[PDB]
Amino acid sequence: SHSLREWLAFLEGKGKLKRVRKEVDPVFEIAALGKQADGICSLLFERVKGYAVPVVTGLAGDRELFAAAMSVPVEGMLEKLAAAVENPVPCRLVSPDGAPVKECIIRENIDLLKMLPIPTHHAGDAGPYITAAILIARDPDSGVRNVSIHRLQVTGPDRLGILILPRHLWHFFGKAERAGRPLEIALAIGVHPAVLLASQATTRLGVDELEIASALLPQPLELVKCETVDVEVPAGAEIVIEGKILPGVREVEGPFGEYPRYYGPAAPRPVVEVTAVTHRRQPVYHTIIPASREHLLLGGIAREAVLLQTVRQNVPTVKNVHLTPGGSCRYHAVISIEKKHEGEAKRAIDAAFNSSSEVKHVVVVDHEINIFDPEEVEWAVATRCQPGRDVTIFKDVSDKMGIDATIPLNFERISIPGLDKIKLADYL
Amino acid sequence: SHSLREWLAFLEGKGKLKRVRKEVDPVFEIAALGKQADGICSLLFERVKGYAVPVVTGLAGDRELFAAAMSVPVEGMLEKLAAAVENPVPCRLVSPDGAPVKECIIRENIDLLKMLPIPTHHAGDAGPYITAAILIARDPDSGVRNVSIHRLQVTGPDRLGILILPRHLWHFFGKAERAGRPLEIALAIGVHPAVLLASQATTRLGVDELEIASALLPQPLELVKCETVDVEVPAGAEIVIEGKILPGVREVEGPFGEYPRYYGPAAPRPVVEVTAVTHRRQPVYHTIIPASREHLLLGGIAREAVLLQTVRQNVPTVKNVHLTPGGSCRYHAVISIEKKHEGEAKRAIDAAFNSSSEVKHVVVVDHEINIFDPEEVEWAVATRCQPGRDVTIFKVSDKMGIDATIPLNFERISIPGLDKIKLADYL
Ligand SMILES: Cc1cc2c3c(c1C)C(C)(C)CC=[N+]3c1c([nH]c(=O)[nH]c1=O)N2C[C@H](O)[C@H](O)[C@H](O)COP(=O)(O)O
Ligand SMILES: Cc1cc2c3c(c1C)C(C)(C)CC=[N+]3c1c([nH]c(=O)[nH]c1=O)N2C[C@H](O)[C@H](O)[C@H](O)COP(=O)(O)O
Ligand SMILES: [Ca+2]
Ligand SMILES: [Ca+2]
Ligand SMILES: [K+]
Ligand SMILES: [K+]
Ligand SMILES: [Mn+2]
Ligand SMILES: [Mn+2]
Repeated sequence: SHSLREWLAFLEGKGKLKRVRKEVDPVFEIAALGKQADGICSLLFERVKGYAVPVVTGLAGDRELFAAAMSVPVEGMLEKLAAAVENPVPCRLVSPDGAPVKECIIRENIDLLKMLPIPTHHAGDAGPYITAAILIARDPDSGVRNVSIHRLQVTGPDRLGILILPRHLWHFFGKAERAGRPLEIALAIGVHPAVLLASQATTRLGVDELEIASALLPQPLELVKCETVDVEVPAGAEIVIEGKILPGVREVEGPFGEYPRYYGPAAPRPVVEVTAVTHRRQPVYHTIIPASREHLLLGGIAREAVLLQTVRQNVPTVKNVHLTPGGSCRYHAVISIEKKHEGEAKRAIDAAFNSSSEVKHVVVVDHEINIFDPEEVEWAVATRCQPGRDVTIFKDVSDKMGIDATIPLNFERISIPGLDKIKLADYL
Repeated sequence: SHSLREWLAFLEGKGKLKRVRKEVDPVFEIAALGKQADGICSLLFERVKGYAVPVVTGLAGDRELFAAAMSVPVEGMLEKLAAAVENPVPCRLVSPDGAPVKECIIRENIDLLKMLPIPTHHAGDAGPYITAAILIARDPDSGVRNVSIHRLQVTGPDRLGILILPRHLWHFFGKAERAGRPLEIALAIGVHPAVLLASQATTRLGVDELEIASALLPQPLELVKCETVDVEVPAGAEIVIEGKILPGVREVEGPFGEYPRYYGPAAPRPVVEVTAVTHRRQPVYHTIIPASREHLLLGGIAREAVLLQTVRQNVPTVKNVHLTPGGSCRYHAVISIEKKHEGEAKRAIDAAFNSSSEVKHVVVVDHEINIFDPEEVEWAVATRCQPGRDVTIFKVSDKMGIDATIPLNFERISIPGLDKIKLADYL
């Protein structure tokens, strides 16, 4: 119930899952074929050289599918996401007996690369990477639960290197290693997209992203206890890897192809020792190809929800916001307003820059411009921006720019009568 | 030989011409159906309500077809066009006997709307407009020949309103009206796309765009004398309308749906009296739908050729230029350079702004960015522009330059085998 498998069923019946029955190499070929499907359809690789386990990529690659994953029309997606962040819903603990992720359990002679078709994605990558695992951990002093997604380099049979940015997991790990103790974690792979989307919520220090996922789903998310660590994982996941981040240890992780289409450099980083693996009988392995639409939209939609709220606080006339793919759904923002007073553009711009330190470039347009169409936003810039009046620059870590491409308060688009009414097919 | 009719044959055998056998109204419906084919294929309307004459639109709607019209691959289009501008080739004057455009000649009781299926394109338009006529005229003092395309409002049986922007024809007409004389002109409709493309060259004051067209074609363009005016027109055109712009007369022309997807406002403007119409037996009438890909690329390609040359003068490391469709193939420029020294971005920007008054926004990127892909240019701006260092603003329109090149002293991620492996062969 609201598992990856049901999501794959939903995609199949919509003709947005295609299978690939011919054998593929997990080294580069999965990523290469996945890139050609980016944004059009999900691919299920039924034969991966060296493995009985299939690989799925591109579960959702456009805003219509993420809206479907949340049971909303596109129009309501951002508000539904912000409502889930504001009002989390408890998860239900469930028995391990009959939980699909407990069907097979491995505690000895663990070899991750032997069990799982973990791909190698881009040319410069140090080796195979796990890119779609939600990482569940608890604060070792306050006990609160956090979920985030981290790249994990497969460095041995039972060892992973992990990039941890200075956010919540880092805070937890900091506390474990001041006490000289490991931090217990669980990794879950093959979950519903709503759960992945929930793992990208940026919140204050103590809100459990699994509870956010619970609010987005039709029923509460069902959890089960791990075998070897005191952590909870989604009962319906495909695969769970249990382990611990080792105190003090630093090993070289990287380099790795990342979201902005550049390499993340190699450096000494924490290490996870894996103490168990559990999975469904005949699991599906999910990978996210870095810088794909799936990768960009996961974080993007979450950042857009926050951006809409921040901008709406200061500019109640805001109709919509979009973090463009060109900007890695992060650096570039387009904001539509139903403008009433001159001065609204500047306020929307100032608000976008407080949404996150990442936003670098902001364009503001009138409500009738479709901000999801780059050609129409460019047209609005071309015809409605006078740069001496309409451009502000922030100099001083990143420079930033704001562009007011709204019509001044005191421009009708040309059209052809009959164009909705008449179809070229009926005349040929 | 290198007529509109041969061009339509070339499009048919490439599956890029579709015929429309059902009757269509020239008022709005041609434009509406044409807009749905914009950029996919040319349409020949075989039955236009009220007329024996068919209408063709969208002769070329992409850079591949304009390259074919010039007998070049896309990669060489801009250089081939600039070479033709630099080295024009004389036209051949030819006898009126046997010239196809002389087959039928009308000198009396001329009613343009009765003879020709002249469309009404957009809702706000003042009436039917001729949008694909090349206008040939000579300087009444220096005698040099010019070609340009002007919208012509059909205002009576033998009368047209004309928008003339302050460029070469304006200069000529200025001189005719200080002498109190009309300016004799000819309008040709239904020509090969190379000729239309040549009419959009922006040159210094005395180079004959018909000679540019001659250089682009496989053999020199054949011209013939007009019946009632001292002007030359293409022998192979479908239709020629002869006449004169009247000295002093000003009548309201407009409004009209234009290139940037806004209405051009109504105002008092010059007027053409028509003194004759000649055509092929059973002519085809060509219309250009305003703001279509055909409209935008005709002007765009010509402005890109000139822009590449101007920028190359000061920045020999320039690889390519693109005027984006977002900017109406006019306002927004993307310039790729193989950068050697810091400072090349600023020089490319400063040169683009002197190329033409119209360019408003310039982005400079490294040679490996595909400048025809807006998402990849945006990505370059997102990752390689620091606006405190990389944005210059010039203060009629303000202008902005963006340097989105890598600073000199950033590898793009990639997947081995991606050219070699095809999704269709695996599913
Ligand atoms: C969706 C997604 C998010 C990644 C991510 C990727 C994906 C697909 C990759 C797997 C393909 C590779 C890089 N990732 C990392 C990352 N954060 C981090 O600290 N280390 C990472 O390696 N991020 C961002 C991180 O998951 C989010 O910013 C979290 O919301 C942080 O959560 P928190 O606020 O609870 O700490
Ligand atoms: C291709 C094209 C070019 C038009 C044009 C259109 C087309 C389809 C229209 C017909 C559909 C609507 C508006 N047009 C006009 C126009 N120039 C002008 O002075 N008045 C106009 O009405 N332009 C631009 C003009 O033809 C070019 O700038 C010439 O190169 C100017 O030539 P010149 O340098 O010899 O003066
Ligand atoms: Ca503005
Ligand atoms: Ca730069
Ligand atoms: K999170
Ligand atoms: K011209
Ligand atoms: Mn958190
Ligand atoms: Mn000229």
